[PDB]
Amino acid sequence: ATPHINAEMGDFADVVLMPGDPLRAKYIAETFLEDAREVNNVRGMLGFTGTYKGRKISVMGHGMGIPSCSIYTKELITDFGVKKIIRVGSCGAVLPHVKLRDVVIGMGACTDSKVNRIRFKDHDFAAIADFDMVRNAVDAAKALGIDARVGNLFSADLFYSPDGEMFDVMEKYGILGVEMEAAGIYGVAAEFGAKALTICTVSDHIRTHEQTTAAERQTTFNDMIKIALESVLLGDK
Amino acid sequence: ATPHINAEMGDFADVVLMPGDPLRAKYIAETFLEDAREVNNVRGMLGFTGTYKGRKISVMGHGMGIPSCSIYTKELITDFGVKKIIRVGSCGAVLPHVKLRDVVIGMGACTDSKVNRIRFKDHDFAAIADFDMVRNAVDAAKALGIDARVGNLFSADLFYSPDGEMFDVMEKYGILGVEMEAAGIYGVAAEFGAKALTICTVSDHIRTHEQTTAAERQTTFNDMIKIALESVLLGDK
Amino acid sequence: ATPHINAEMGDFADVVLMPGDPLRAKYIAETFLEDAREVNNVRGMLGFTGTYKGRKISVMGHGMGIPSCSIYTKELITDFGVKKIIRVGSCGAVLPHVKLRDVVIGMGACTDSKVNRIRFKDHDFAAIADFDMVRNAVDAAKALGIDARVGNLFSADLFYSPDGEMFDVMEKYGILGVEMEAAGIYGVAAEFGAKALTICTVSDHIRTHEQTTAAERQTTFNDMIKIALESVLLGDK
Amino acid sequence: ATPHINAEMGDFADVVLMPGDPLRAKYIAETFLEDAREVNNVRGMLGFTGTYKGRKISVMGHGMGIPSCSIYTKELITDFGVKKIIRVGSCGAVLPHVKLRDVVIGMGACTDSKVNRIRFKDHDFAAIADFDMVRNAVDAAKALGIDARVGNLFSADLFYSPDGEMFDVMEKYGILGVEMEAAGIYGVAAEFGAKALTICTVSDHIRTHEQTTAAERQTTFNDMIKIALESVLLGDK
Amino acid sequence: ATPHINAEMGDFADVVLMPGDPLRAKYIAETFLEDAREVNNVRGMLGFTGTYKGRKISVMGHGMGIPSCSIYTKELITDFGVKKIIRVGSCGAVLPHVKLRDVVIGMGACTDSKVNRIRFKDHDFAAIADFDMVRNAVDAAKALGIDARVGNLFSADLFYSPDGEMFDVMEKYGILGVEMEAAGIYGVAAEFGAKALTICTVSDHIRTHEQTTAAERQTTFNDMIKIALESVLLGDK
Amino acid sequence: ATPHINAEMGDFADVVLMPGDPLRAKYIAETFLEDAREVNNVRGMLGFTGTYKGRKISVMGHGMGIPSCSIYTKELITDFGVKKIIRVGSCGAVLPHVKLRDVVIGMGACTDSKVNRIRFKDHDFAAIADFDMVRNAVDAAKALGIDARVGNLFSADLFYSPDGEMFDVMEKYGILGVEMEAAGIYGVAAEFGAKALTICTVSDHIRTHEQTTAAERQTTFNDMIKIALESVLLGDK
Ligand SMILES: O=c1[nH]cnc2c1ncn2[C@@H]1O[C@H](CO)[C@@H](O)[C@H]1O
Ligand SMILES: O=c1[nH]cnc2c1ncn2[C@@H]1O[C@H](CO)[C@@H](O)[C@H]1O
Ligand SMILES: O=c1[nH]cnc2c1ncn2[C@@H]1O[C@H](CO)[C@@H](O)[C@H]1O
Ligand SMILES: O=c1[nH]cnc2c1ncn2[C@@H]1O[C@H](CO)[C@@H](O)[C@H]1O
Ligand SMILES: O=c1[nH]cnc2c1ncn2[C@@H]1O[C@H](CO)[C@@H](O)[C@H]1O
Ligand SMILES: O=c1[nH]cnc2c1ncn2[C@@H]1O[C@H](CO)[C@@H](O)[C@H]1O
Repeated sequence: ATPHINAEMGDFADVVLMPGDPLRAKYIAETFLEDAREVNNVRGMLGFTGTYKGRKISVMGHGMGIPSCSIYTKELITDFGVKKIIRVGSCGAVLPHVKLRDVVIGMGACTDSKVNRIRFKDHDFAAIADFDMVRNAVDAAKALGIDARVGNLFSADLFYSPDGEMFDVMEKYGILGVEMEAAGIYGVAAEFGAKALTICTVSDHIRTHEQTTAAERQTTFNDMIKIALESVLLGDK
Repeated sequence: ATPHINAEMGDFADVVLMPGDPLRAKYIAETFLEDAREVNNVRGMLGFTGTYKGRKISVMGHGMGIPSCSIYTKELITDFGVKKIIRVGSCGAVLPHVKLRDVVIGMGACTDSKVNRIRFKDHDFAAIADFDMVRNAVDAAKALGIDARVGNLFSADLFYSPDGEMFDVMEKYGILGVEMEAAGIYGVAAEFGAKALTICTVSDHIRTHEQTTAAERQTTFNDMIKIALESVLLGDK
Repeated sequence: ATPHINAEMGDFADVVLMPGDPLRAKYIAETFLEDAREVNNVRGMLGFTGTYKGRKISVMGHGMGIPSCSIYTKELITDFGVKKIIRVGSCGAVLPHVKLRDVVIGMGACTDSKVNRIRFKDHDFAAIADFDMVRNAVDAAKALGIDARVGNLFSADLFYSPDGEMFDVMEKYGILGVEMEAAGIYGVAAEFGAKALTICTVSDHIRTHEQTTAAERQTTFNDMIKIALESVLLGDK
Repeated sequence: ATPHINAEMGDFADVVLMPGDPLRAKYIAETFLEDAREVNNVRGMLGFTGTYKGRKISVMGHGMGIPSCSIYTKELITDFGVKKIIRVGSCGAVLPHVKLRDVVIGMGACTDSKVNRIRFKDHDFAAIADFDMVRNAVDAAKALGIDARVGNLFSADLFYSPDGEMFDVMEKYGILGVEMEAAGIYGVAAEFGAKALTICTVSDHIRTHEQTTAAERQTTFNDMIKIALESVLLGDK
Repeated sequence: ATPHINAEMGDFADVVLMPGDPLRAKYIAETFLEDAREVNNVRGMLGFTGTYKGRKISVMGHGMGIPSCSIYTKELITDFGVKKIIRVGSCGAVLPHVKLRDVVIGMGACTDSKVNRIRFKDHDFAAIADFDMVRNAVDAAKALGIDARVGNLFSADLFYSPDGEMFDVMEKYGILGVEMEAAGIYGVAAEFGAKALTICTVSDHIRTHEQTTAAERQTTFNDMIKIALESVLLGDK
Repeated sequence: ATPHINAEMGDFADVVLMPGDPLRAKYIAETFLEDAREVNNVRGMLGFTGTYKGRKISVMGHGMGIPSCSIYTKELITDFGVKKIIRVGSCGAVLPHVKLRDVVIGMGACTDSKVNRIRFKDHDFAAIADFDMVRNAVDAAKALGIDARVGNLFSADLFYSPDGEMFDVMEKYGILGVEMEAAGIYGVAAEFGAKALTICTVSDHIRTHEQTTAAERQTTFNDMIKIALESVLLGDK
């Protein structure tokens, strides 16, 4: 057991899906996993392990922010033998051509956090996803008739930033979505030699936004999880 | 309702106690509050509002890390009229004379995060607590026969830092405890003109540690909450 | 003696008051101390020692700026056994709700200097005063019928800043006054294990360039000094 | 023409391969392109245009370092309508599991340069390649019986670094190769809306200073070029 | 032979003139040197050695950018016994009172590059030329009746800067010319123990946008060269 | 009259010598100036005006540290018509081949202060002296038979640095003397449009730990002064 995960080696699959909202974890276990069993409850961060098409898979939330998700991904990798981490969340878009409910894959993750500089002697570390995981997600989405956009994400430390001009800079450089964990997970994966990928759905447009229905949201959410799970099987082949 | 708090103005008291672990929120409501009612459940971050000696009080967790707690404290202050935020958590000590279970009050909070530099044009912002709240907590602790140590805390972005030499630097400068939110809350309070204070109990010694019993832990925890609640009443006088 | 102080162990009290102006120190010794004697004059930085209500006390100027005052405070602490340092100076107001002849107590000090980053491995070090000294001053002021403000000061390296944008920034985050050394003094206090406190009277206000000595300004300056002297008495108890 | 390229719109193809050595560009045009013609010679930076399997293609050197290559790529994109840039060079290995005559594809590029921070408001910008170009190269290499590595490259400003500590840091975080311009090229691609990719063969290995041209090294260099050329063909489809 | 220079100790003189353009080195060899032989052409970076007034002199291009010239100057200093390096390049003017074709002597060089911060523990290293060398150039210029301003140059990493506002900051602080190597050459001279000086010809104006043409280039460029060669002779005496 | 100088336009000459020590200014006035009158003593910062070889000259202390001298040099330049400022101070040696009492001419000044970064958009501003002024000082010195090295000085913010390793970095890069004002005076001269030069007397050795005494101080300090005063006369001719 670790400080935040009361479990033992073997309890988690070597692949873990991680949503931000802790509540989505049991939903994924009930909706997509077979023979699921609870493997964690510390701090209410519910963890599960079951199978998908025979493949062993685990799901557990990471909390909002780089610091929070850095704790969980690190422990999973160093103490539970986890080899692949797939974050499945949501993000806000700054590009006009990026629409609500679009599925985005973060091959890279920009950030305003200082965690990677602290790791990389104050130089620029390109926090990137595992290439094969990226291509797997892309191929899985096409199979499900969904066109995923691949590019850069931006991991913000402040959901409510004091300076809104940064959003224009993000748009100018092609940022596909604004979220809060990707850069942290990518840093952890590199530090402890594991693989990671972040998949997000556009939940809002940080500017001229619109609206979606609850039915629309679950459909998109279930689409993202399907893509993630099928990408794992592709990776296995 | 805000993006992370599904409630309306008036649902929260003007004073909110905030533990890290979301599970501690309902414990405080059941153990210390009268006529408590649920006011939030978004993302499982349970919020409550009741009274203590007739005083209206709310309790809700903030999650681990500066980014997470920055979201909640900001929304509470700008949308629910909250005026005082008291974080009640735990920390690790680097000073030999600081013992397990000691109660520490963070008048100031050092950090390796970039949030305040982003706010203060890349200069040094002294993230500090409200002075009166500090003195109230100190006076409340003495009344309960507890001697609280007042000083600097250090808010780490990485619970598992790559460089352990920073701990010697922290010890050398008198850091009383290592936690992960204080500097963020202090920054938020200053940005939106509210008051904040962080009270922590030493749960471990980042070096030569020992052990505590579960009974010892709850006693200390209940002591900290008592100090926090009584400090509020003192502040009211 | 030291390279900047031509005196010997014993010549100073374990408590030292420090104005920036060497002439202000002579004025203070002359006005409030009994049996005063000059104990230093190197570079014209007059230091005196005498007693206040039978309590042995010293007063010495520290020049302008962090580089200057950090040299003197460091030497007093490591070579003359000084335990407490109380800077008594003036500051410029940035907040509109703060007017001239107002006593400010610096519980914390922000800065644009790099000295504390050089000390704290490029991270954010919260330069704070000693809690007890702050409380003693608050209580002494109250006993004198004075309502002092306790908050953040801003220590600038450039009295003549090349960019006035920072004043709006300071005001936004509640800085009470702008001076030039509190952050440096708090930094050496932490580095060499001593205690310090900065008390200031508002000399001028950026919110309308106005500052003109008078009987009431001089009355307020003397009140600050009485607060400093009376606060050490409370501490002795 | 531009200040560094004495040619006209049309002289270059919408795809440009770029080695660092001007002489390597002449070698490439001569070896793989049909109907090749020199379209630039300013400052000796030879650029050529011809066709590969009937596909119009260009190849031009970009000199050493981010400052140099960023001038050329920028001019090609904004003044010659160039859409894709593929840097074909050499890199030094830092990982032991990576040996000479190894094809590396830079999905991302870390750097110690300040150019991207200057662009991204002092924050972390993840300098990444175009996903499609990466995939096309991976697939072309596979069709040639070559197993290319896809990961992070490190772009250094100093070929002769004043501190060898960074190599251990790079190795720790999995950097595949050390070169001098990939991060700069990815930055201009993002700034001016074009697509780029860096492919490298491992010239030497810091893990034992060894690098000696030979028939098998030259064979591997040609394979890289074939991968570059064949990858653009796949993209065209 | 070094990694980028195919020559042997003795092929270069103890003094070397360096324009960024290889073709300009060739022109200097043919127009000012007697019995000039080619001693290097790796990567097309032409180097020559001959005599001037019976004095052995070398001339070799160094390419564009700090990373490029850092390589060449380092190899010359450590493997070919070169003691003095004189950069003879072009630059852009920011000040209105600096006309095209004017000669500037870089006593100092500001920069936006990080190379010197990496050498100087992230502090401010004033990249300055060798005093005697500067003095020789000023006298040599007077002896030729040519005008030459002595001051600061600014070595930029991006010829196409995304921040035009900085040109206002340069102008404000009296920057004479904008080029791309000086600060790097001075850093190398200091790191490896040699002496350097940069002389520049204002080839354009950042503001007005005038680009060198006519026969103004020849005479003006030949004036820069006459100063360099002659300043060397004065140095010998 | 300015905030820190109680004088009127005309009381100071267009040239001003400035030691950090006020008492040393007094000594210069009495020992080298004819008909020397006191024109300021605010905060004890003694200023004097008299003649040397019939030339009107002023001399005033500036205190220790960049923040202190920045105030005085600025006020002199903008409110008293001062055109040239010559700092005549002491410094510590880092190089073994620099003996006590040696004279150093600061052509450039490195620093660990942030003042120039604040002026230069966080980039590298090479703080350099005025060429002519440096040249005048070198000739004046030769005319007196006194030795004087011309080079870089390092302006430190902390006389008691917590980082001794940096002394190795200074030595490595040829730093001639460690003092505390040069880089600030040069920044001010450039910001407000005046000319400056810093001449120093090696009063100690960071390494060996020797402190100025005997009659070595007098003659050596008088040699520094003779150079400054005389360099001025050469400047006039
Ligand atoms: O617009 C957005 N900005 C920043 N983070 C967002 C946004 N939309 C979704 N998230 C993601 O949701 C949580 C915060 O509500 C974070 O976990 C973040 O990854
Ligand atoms: O030793 C410690 N280091 C860092 N944070 C700690 C420590 N002990 C308690 N916390 C606190 O507990 C959570 C992390 O487990 C964070 O919320 C932090 O504030
Ligand atoms: O407006 C102000 N800005 C900065 N420092 C000030 C101001 N007013 C008073 N001081 C204080 O007075 C001296 C400078 O005159 C400095 O010692 C500083 O602490
Ligand atoms: O070990 C290496 N370190 C840095 N750059 C290298 C290395 N090996 C090849 N290059 C690449 O070759 C040129 C320099 O010779 C640069 O263009 C760089 O990209
Ligand atoms: O306006 C200018 N900005 C930046 N560098 C310049 C400018 N003019 C000449 N150079 C110089 O010429 C090459 C680039 O063409 C670089 O070597 C640089 O030193
Ligand atoms: O070793 C030294 N380190 C730093 N400053 C020095 C040293 N020696 C002389 N000064 C100079 O003297 C004053 C401080 O005593 C400062 O004004 C500084 O410029």
